[PDB]
Amino acid sequence: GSVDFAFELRKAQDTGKIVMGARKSIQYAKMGGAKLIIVARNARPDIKEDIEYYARLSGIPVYEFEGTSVELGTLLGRPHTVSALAVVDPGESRILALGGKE
Repeated sequence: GSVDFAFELRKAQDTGKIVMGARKSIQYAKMGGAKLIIVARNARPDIKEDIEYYARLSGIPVYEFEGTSVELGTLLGRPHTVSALAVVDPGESRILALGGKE
């Protein structure tokens, strides 16, 4: 329902904690220390399938971002292309409403 997403990411990184990176998102999904993991649809197939498969069995919901790694990186505040990010603490932001189970 016209989910902004931008305000939720900046509020989650300022109040809570956000772990940006393709390889770091797999390590957090392996042990099970993340609330919500967001993956970019324009990222690599092996990166998206490894994070989704490892997050499914551990018990962490995944949200497919409606855009690209360039827009996700520019939106978070980093000049590099972000393929995947692991949200450990939501805090004040309503990031769990975008794809945190229904």
